[PDB]
Amino acid sequence: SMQEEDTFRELRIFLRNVTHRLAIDKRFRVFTKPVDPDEVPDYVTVIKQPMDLSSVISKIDLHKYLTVKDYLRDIDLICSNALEYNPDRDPGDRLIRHRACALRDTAYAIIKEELDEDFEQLCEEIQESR
Ligand SMILES: CC(=O)c1csc(NC(=O)[C@H]2CNCCN2CCC2CCC(F)(F)CC2)n1
Repeated sequence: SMQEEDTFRELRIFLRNVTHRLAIDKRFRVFTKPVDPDEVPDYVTVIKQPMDLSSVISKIDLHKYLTVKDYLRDIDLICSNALEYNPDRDPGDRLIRHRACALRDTAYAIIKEELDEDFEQLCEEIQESR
């Protein structure tokens, strides 16, 4: 309905705002764009399902997220991909893992602080009725 398309538009506006706040944070620059095979050859062969914040923004604009949980699944994938690709004790690996955990925790804390829980439930219920 018109009331339902209004709800999904508000969700997209909200998810764009959260994603932008993540993307301008200097800690998360490694997560803002896809990994260049020129510069990281092993990546596209260790990580079967790439994800980054530019790809999240494109999915929002393609109406691919109908619930906050669907969005957080791709945030969780950015983080779990980073932990999986950087398992070593090397300080470079520990640094990326630290930032990956901070990206995940920051997204969750923004949602917990600023999203109404009745709003997420409305999104769920509209979606389960389709
Ligand atoms: C998207 C993703 O998960 C990803 C992309 S490259 C990668 N990690 C690396 O290539 C690790 C591998 N082991 C050796 C050290 N490397 C670089 C660490 C160094 C940390 C600071 C920095 F600013 F990030 C530059 C990179 N991970």
